[PDB]
Amino acid sequence: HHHHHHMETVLRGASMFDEEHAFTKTLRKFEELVDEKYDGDVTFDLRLNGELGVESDYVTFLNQGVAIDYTILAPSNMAKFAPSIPLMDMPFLFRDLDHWNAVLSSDVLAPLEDELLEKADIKIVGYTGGGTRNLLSKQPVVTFDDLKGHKMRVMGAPIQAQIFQALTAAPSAIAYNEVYNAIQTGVIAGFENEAASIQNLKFYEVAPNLTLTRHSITVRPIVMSGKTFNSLPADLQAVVLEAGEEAGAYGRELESREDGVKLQEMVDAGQLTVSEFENRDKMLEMVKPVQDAYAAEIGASDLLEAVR
Ligand SMILES: O=C(O)[C@H]1O[C@H](O)[C@@H](O)[C@@H](O)[C@@H]1O
Repeated sequence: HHHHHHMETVLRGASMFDEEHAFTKTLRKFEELVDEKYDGDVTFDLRLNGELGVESDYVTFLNQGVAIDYTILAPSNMAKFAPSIPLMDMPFLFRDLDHWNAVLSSDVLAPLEDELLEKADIKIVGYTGGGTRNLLSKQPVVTFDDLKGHKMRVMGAPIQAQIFQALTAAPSAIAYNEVYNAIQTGVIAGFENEAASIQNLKFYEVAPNLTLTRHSITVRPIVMSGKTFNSLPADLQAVVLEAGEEAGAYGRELESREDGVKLQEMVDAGQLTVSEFENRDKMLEMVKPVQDAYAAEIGASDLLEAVR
């Protein structure tokens, strides 16, 4: 029971997935690298399989500085604590992987890291992600006629609902751990997610029809509570930032390389049917007003123009 005051220091992590998912692997890499790098003693306790809840729970735990010390979070699950951060990977922000990589290779997102630390007391220590989010539905959704009134779950950040509303869908901010039942029960017709998570949590079992809208390439900060990070000795702080940066690089190389491979695994196994969306690129014009308005409201117009 007896730990070092800021014998050993124990850092508690959370993941929604098992050991086979890129986020869990990224967190294990983080732990490995801190151990390699730190001339000192630290113990990591990673609680997997959503034992400690979902991201919407984790973010409040980190803001409070209790329960868990580190995890990975989607920007669009952080909006209640930092209204600007969902800009980081909002729908249709990135053109392709090359664009996404150019961003993560800079420090252009810095203003958003700063807001998260200031407003939410959550420290970004690296960036993983690299999955491509597509529509996943009970029945095929392949035209704008199909999309009109399409009931779908979105993450809670306002920008998510605003985007899909502009595409004429009917979004619903339903908890991630309630999606499978909500589809199975017909409350909604589908949701949207990347390959790795669809496969790992078996969402194809209730929603076997995937539409290649390719509307998000994920940016997934590796995060530590500000309360924990700021308490750590100065040398361990610096190690955590180095390990986080390297773990993020590892995780996003991993997920981005495996995304298409996993779509193919699910097709080959008869689990998914994959279809293109007719006139998909019309989507880009339709969502531009919503993107611009959001950026303007949070005073991030210049940040968005740079990214584009
Ligand atoms: O849609 C979601 O809530 C989740 O989807 C996927 O599991 C991941 O991108 C995760 O970071 C998100 O929180």
